[PDB]
Amino acid sequence: PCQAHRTLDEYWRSTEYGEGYACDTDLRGWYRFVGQGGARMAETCVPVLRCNTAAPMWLNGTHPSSDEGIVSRKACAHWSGHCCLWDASVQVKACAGGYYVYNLTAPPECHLAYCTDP
Amino acid sequence: VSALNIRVGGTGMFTVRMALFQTPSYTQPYQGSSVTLSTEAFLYVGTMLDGGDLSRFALLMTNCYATPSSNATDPLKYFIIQDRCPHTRDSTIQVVENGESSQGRFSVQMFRFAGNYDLVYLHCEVYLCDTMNEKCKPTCSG
Amino acid sequence: LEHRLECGANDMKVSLGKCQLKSLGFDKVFMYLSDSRCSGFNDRDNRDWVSVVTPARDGPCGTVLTRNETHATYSNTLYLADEIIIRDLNIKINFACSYPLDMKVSLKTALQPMVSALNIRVGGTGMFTVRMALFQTPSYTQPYQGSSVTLSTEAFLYVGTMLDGGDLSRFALLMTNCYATPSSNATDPLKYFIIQDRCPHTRDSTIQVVENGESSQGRFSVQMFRFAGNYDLVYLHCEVYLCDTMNEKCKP
Amino acid sequence: LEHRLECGANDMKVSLGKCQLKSLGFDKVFMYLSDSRCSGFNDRDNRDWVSVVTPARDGPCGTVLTRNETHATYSNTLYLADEIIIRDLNIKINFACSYPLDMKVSLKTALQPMVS
Ligand SMILES: *[C@@H]1O[C@H](CO)[C@@H](O[C@@H]2O[C@H](CO)[C@@H](O[C@@H]3O[C@H](CO)[C@@H](O)[C@H](O[C@H]4O[C@H](CO)[C@@H](O)[C@H](O)[C@@H]4O)[C@@H]3O)[C@H](O)[C@H]2NC(C)=O)[C@H](O)[C@H]1NC(C)=O
Ligand SMILES: *[C@@H]1O[C@H](CO)[C@@H](O[C@@H]2O[C@H](CO)[C@@H](O[C@@H]3O[C@H](CO)[C@@H](O)[C@H](O[C@H]4O[C@H](CO)[C@@H](O)[C@H](O)[C@@H]4O)[C@@H]3O)[C@H](O)[C@H]2NC(C)=O)[C@H](O)[C@H]1NC(C)=O
Ligand SMILES: *[C@@H]1O[C@H](CO)[C@@H](O[C@@H]2O[C@H](CO)[C@@H](O)[C@H](O)[C@H]2NC(C)=O)[C@H](O)[C@H]1NC(C)=O
Ligand SMILES: *[C@@H]1O[C@H](CO)[C@@H](O[C@@H]2O[C@H](CO)[C@@H](O)[C@H](O)[C@H]2NC(C)=O)[C@H](O)[C@H]1NC(C)=O
Ligand SMILES: *[C@@H]1O[C@H](CO)[C@@H](O[C@@H]2O[C@H](CO)[C@@H](O)[C@H](O)[C@H]2NC(C)=O)[C@H](O)[C@H]1NC(C)=O
Ligand SMILES: *[C@@H]1O[C@H](CO)[C@@H](O)[C@H](O)[C@H]1NC(C)=O
Repeated sequence: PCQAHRTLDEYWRSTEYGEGYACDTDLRGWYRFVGQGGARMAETCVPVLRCNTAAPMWLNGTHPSSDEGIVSRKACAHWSGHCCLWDASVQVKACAGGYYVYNLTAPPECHLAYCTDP
Repeated sequence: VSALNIRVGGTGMFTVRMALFQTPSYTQPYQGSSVTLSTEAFLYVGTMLDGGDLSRFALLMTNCYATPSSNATDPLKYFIIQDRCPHTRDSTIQVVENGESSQGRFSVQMFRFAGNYDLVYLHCEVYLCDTMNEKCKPTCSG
Repeated sequence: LEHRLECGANDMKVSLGKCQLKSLGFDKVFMYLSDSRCSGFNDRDNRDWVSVVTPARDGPCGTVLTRNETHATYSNTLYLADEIIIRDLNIKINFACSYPLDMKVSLKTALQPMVSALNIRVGGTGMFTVRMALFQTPSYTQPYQGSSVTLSTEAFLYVGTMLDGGDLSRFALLMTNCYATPSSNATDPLKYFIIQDRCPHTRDSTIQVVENGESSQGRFSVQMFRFAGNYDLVYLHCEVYLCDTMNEKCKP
Repeated sequence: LEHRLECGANDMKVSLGKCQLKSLGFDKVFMYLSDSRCSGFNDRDNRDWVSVVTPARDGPCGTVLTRNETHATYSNTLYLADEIIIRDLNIKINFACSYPLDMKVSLKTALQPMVS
């Protein structure tokens, strides 16, 4: 968990990036978002065509604070005008310190990717 | 001592590839067959060289273009890279390394051909150069 | 003797079949390249074969690079011997194969853009040109230019209609019904129909029709007549219809 | 904008004022039919007009034909661009004019018989 994870230093994942086509089907494991992109995922459904993707996704609900353990959340995906139209399963865990980890699964259909709010 | 000389010959093709990169800074390749973009999106493509003798040979793009079909000799061409230099009349065109090393990359804002065309293909033509025999860096100005 | 050289991307392989080298007199094959350490080995692709492998570089095993404007040639020399020391006759296979320096590469993925579009719709209408003509000679081969034509009742009367408009291949000029009226206007009450309801009015035997509704032009022949009363003017008219030559037929 | 379309007896043409499109922002225009070989050209009758000419038939330059029981229509799409590549504001002028199937004809010559 907090010690066994792969970092992602990507500055194009922020909710400010123009538009891309990247889709994350090879994302496997627990990740620690690091860099100018941000440390935590999106908390509200970000508008369409952002995060270097056509249909970005977001973590629905609120992040768990310190000392919460393993939590189950369902990362919704905004597309076509109906926020959270496809669903993916994520497992967030807080960490000792100012950072998080996520169980990043593959979205059901490609041209979906996660964001990080700066 | 007398010698007998048998002379034989042959021909071979180096291997040069093209790939579409899913991210800026050209990090991961694309494993799809058709990609749907918006015209406001940038395009991040590049060429590799797997043939061999990368020490003496530097990959370099003499000319690259786009055609609305798979056919590469199509009369309709938009020269993305014209005569070893990136297009200057289009501001959204930039190259990173052309002839510097064994891999060349460039980026172009996506377009769509005017008329009854709904697809855009890409084709370059590569000219390998010797790193030490001659000077390969293309530096052009208006 | 058979030679097979595969000048691959980075491997230059020279091979000689041992099944023939045995019969050639070499009971044990020594396969030295220009560098004595690039000794040959055994492989089996189509049969038991001996071969050497030299990387396609500048001097990994003695290869020498010769550069031309359009090609790069990699030169080397083989060496054969039935033992370590030769006295009878040296054997050298001066093998070399060149690569090109001008290639073409194509992106293998179709790339489809999307963009917002606006569609302004503009309409209109035109008219197919159909002109009616008078023939004063048989076989329908000579038109009449004058405005006024005076001809006896007994003599026949030949009238032709021809479609001048485009798309002649797709459209055949049908002739719904013709009539003759003693006035320029087509609204006149008393009329003399020549062809009634797509087929000729046959109550008068002096009427005959040729090539009606089959080509771009139709025609008919009808005897001259005098309207009852003090009507010395006969202005005949007709209206035509167009058929789709494949969906239906215009033969009545 | 302005689009004058005259549906002639044999062929149809769509014309656009050069001054109007120059003011609209197109220095040089590319008029493309359903097939790009019907590129627009220049012709002047009362002002500068850039125009396209298409035969009024089924297929000579992509003109679709769909005839119903009473009229027959010849529909072709038009494309306009200030360059070879469109990058924003793709423009399509969907033009079509229909011809009637029922027409009236009459001789222009006065006839005069006589009976003894
Ligand atoms: C720079 O160097 C390149 C690489 O060598 C060179 O290309 C060579 O051109 C020569 C001249 O034509 C070719 O020489 C061969 O010589 C004999 C006849 O003299 C034949 O073996 C060849 O003809 C055959 O060519 C084909 C076989 O590959 C077949 O069509 C057929 O069998 C012909 O008979 C040929 O003439 C030599 O083969 C090529 N090298 C290749 C093709 O790899 C180039 O010309 C040089 N440029 C200069 C000097 O400006
Ligand atoms: C067979 O197909 C033909 C050709 O498509 C069709 O004739 C069309 O009829 C419709 C319905 O009347 C017309 O549609 C137009 O639609 C809008 C309004 O909805 C207007 O542009 C038109 O009204 C105009 O009418 C006059 C035209 O100048 C003017 O008074 C004025 O501009 C009005 O706005 C019109 O309603 C269409 O234009 C015609 N096509 C013509 C006239 O060429 C026909 O009805 C079909 N027959 C069938 C289905 O049985
Ligand atoms: C995130 O957490 C889950 C739950 O611990 C990990 O394992 C999955 O557990 C469910 C429930 O039994 C299984 O159905 C899944 O098959 C498990 N996943 C795999 C890949 O086997 C899950 O792996 C974690 N995800 C990441 C991306 O690390
Ligand atoms: C690629 O495009 C050309 C042009 O459309 C195709 O047709 C050839 O056109 C050239 C002139 O451009 C003629 O000289 C040739 O005779 C045409 N035929 C051939 C077979 O070359 C050409 O066929 C297309 N190639 C492929 C592989 O589809
Ligand atoms: C052509 O002339 C006639 C005769 O003056 C005009 O009026 C028609 O007259 C006939 C015979 O009485 C009637 O059957 C028609 O109904 C009349 N048509 C009308 C009133 O519209 C006729 O209008 C003239 N036609 C034209 C096109 O001018
Ligand atoms: C995810 O959380 C959002 C934000 O409160 C909520 O609207 C949505 O219903 C949640 N998703 C599901 C599947 O309940």
